[PDB]
Amino acid sequence: ADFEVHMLNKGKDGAGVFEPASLKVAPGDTVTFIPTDKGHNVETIKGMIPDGAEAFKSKINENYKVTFTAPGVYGVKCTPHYGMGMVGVVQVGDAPANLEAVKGAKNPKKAQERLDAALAALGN
Ligand SMILES: [Cu+2]
Repeated sequence: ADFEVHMLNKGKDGAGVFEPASLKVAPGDTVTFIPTDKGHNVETIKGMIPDGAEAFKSKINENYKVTFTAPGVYGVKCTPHYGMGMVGVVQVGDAPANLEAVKGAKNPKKAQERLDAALAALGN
């Protein structure tokens, strides 16, 4: 299955948001990160990627597809706007084994607040 995540800032919190900021997918599912507003990208949050998964980083304003295979929770950020809290979570599969590791990862305060909420919005 494919999903879409829009990268927005006009009329939105901070310097921008991912919408949805929390997604539950299956191995092999693809998420397209869409530059609906300009100025954004998507990148792996170091410390919030399962083993078995590669990191990624898109270009600013790139329409960017990521295929998620390894089970677990993935934290993602917008590179320039990470400090301002532009982050999201993608969960691959049920019962993510790396949940405790990712809950303990360090992030800027505004990012951490949104990640904590996003993890709880996946029913974790
Ligand atoms: Cu951004």
